[PDB]
Amino acid sequence: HHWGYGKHNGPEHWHKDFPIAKGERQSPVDIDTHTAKYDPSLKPLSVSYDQATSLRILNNGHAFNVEFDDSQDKAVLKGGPLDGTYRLIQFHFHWGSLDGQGSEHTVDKKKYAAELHLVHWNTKYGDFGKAVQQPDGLAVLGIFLKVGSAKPGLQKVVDVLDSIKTKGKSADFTNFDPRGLLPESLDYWTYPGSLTTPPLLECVTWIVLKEPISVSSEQVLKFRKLNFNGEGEPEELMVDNWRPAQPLKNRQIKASFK
Ligand SMILES: COc1ccc(CCNC(=O)c2ccc(S(N)(=O)=O)cc2)cc1OC
Ligand SMILES: [Zn+2]
Repeated sequence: HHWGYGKHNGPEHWHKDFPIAKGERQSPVDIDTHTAKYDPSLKPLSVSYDQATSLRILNNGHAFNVEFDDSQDKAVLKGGPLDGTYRLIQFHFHWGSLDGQGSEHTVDKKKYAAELHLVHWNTKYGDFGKAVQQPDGLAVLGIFLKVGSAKPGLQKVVDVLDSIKTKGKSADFTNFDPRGLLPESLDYWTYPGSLTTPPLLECVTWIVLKEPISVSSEQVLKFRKLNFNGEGEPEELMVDNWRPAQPLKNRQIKASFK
């Protein structure tokens, strides 16, 4: 009886094995754009992905991860709310069964079709495993997806998904450039939060871009053909792999833009 997104194992059940699910800085949250405040203390955000080295794509039974070589400083996030350097380790998405849902964060209660998470760890802690024992261990750059025009830079991901249909399947995935998944603007909201999947660890500085990227209907339809189950198990489409918004509690969401 593993955690998942179903009626008997989904987000309303996670707190039994992971009591931090009801903690003080859980993610995602609704971003009330009317209560978020511009923060002039925020430094310019620097997304430096030109030397990224992707390695592999993996269906882990809850999403698919594009993994990077993080053995050296190569693809890093710094600036904004962050102190020091955060190295990219993987990206993944959350998405819906229908175009009107799928994102984890919401913007004035609006759900997007999907949400991209670029996951980074603070190099002052040496390894990802040590980083997830720290309140400032991780930084996740979140990008909303809406359905409209295709995102050309996403197609190479779309086209490998047939090789990782089921849980535990991986494939080589070298030379993928995550710069092709960014929007034009780096305007963002930031707040302190958590992983949005078990173990729900409260280690994350969230940086959520305001401008969504557009993907085509056909691209997100291919996401929805993935499976949560393993090969030769009953087929459960990998859809609606999002956690709903959690209580903001004693947090303030800051805006990078006036
Ligand atoms: C060996 O030590 C660990 C290794 C990994 C983890 C956490 C695994 N989960 C994630 O890395 C992760 C989960 C959700 C996100 S999200 N959806 O918030 O971007 C990002 C990363 C926890 C660990 O320590 C228990
Ligand atoms: Zn995620």
